[PDB]
Amino acid sequence: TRDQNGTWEMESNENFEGWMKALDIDFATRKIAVRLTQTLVIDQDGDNFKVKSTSTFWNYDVDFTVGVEFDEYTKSLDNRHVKALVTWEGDVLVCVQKGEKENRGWKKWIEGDKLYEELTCGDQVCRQVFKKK
Ligand SMILES: *C/C=C(\C)c1ccc(-c2ccc(N(C)C)s2)cc1
Repeated sequence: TRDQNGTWEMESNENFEGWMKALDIDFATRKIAVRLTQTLVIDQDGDNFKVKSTSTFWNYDVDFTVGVEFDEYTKSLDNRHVKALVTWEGDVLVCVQKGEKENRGWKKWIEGDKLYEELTCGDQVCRQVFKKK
């Protein structure tokens, strides 16, 4: 299924610190952030998405249309400019963020009642699993 609508509550988080380190996020932010449970809110209508990543420590929102490239500032994550594009590879939603960092982006897919996510940067991969609330 390509339907990722929902409020998604984290159940598993692996190598989140490695991904943050690959983005050069400062020590203090990384050490706090690695401890925290996350929520992902996805509002999807056709090709149009609004996505929110939240914890007690951050609230990062992005809107995009599948297949439409967009320039973005990564704001309170790492304050970089990238050229972003979200597409479907089968039923995997794939974001590539072109810019200073190689292999930068994310992937999301549904396995049952769960959303699986990869966050990638450089040679680091963070793997997460969320349950639908
Ligand atoms: C589909 C997933 C998206 C668009 C996403 C996931 C995770 C984040 C963030 C993780 C840490 C953040 N800070 C601001 C510390 S954001 C953003 C976007």
